Amino acid sequence: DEVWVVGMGIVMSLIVLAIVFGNVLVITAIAKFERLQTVTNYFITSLACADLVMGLAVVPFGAAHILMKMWTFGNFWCEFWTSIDVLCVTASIETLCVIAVDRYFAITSPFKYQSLLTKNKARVIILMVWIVSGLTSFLPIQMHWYRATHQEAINCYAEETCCDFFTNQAYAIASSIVSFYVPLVIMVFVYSRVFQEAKRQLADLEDNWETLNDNLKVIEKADNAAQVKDALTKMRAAALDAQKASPEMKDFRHGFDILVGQIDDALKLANEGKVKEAQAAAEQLKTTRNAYIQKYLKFCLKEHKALKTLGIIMGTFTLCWLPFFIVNIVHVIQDNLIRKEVYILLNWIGYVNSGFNPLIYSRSPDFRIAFQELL
Ligand SMILES: COc1ccc(CC(C)(C)NC[C@H](O)c2cc(O)cc3c2OCC(=O)N3)cc1
Repeated sequence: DEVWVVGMGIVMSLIVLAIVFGNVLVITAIAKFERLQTVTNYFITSLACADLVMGLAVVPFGAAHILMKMWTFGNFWCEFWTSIDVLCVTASIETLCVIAVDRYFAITSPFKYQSLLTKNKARVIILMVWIVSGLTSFLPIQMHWYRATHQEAINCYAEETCCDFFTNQAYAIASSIVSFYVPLVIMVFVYSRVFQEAKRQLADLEDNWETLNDNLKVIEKADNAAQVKDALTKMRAAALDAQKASPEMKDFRHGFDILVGQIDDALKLANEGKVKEAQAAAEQLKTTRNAYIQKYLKFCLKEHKALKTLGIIMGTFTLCWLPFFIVNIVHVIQDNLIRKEVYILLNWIGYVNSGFNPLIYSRSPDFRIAFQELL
């Protein structure tokens, strides 16, 4: 009855408002605030602008299509709205793939990251992704490569009020497979590699710092200056290697200058035949170890949290769009065992994940503070 129509309309309008508000908040936070113009944040901007465009151009239109039960904007605008929908979905998934690739760098080769990857390069690659998505969406649709041979589709291609998405056995596969799965597979593999490599860079920081913790304890349990020499020299090598071992490393690099001097102060006292007060000189090493192990816990957790947050973004996008593409694949291999409403339901879950991205960004402290300061 009309009660269900009104309830659906109000909840879907709330969905529209949430999506638009979150996406414009993300765009404003990136554009205005001076601390939110990193190369990754440009890709976040691309994802948010794709989400905002999808919202404005699709969600009210799809709502009208499923509430009025018939399209009321013409065949051209129907073919344009479907093109926008496919374009925005492909742009979102490909932008997530590019985000994963970007996080493959700056975790593997930051030296090549902050050298040849700048804001201009980020803009170029973002426009390249958008052009590829626009091609693969508009062209097969605009030049009518998706037209279905089944007669009611031909009726709706000239009905001027029927906007049912009927596709042949080619656009279904050669669209779902490519647009979702290829960026999906690439992004999943690349981000799994990113997570494994992050678990490895942290491990490398540790093993190097693990021996510094160990050789610190043996200093107190020492009789003469012979072993404090062995402990301090290798510890100096560990400190130098740790100094040799990205953004926010400015604090990291500067601290090691203080660190290395401490061993030289202790080692020189050790290199005199006198150890009892060089024992006391190594006591300050605990203060340094406690002060920077704190800094590293903090930065690693901020990095682990940021990596998880991008991981939560990719995971929620996958979990909200995979059912739709799965039922698309299994729907066209056979003769329509899936009702349209279930198809619409899963497609609209994929629609409504668009507002999930700003919420997940709010998990990161920086984006949360930026959004709070905007509001
Ligand atoms: C009642 O009739 C209709 C009318 C409209 C719609 C919405 C639709 C336009 C299908 N949304 C498109 C969807 O987002 C999508 C995205 C993508 O990247 C690739 C593909 C894709 O559709 C299926 C495909 O074969 N490819 C659903 C039912």
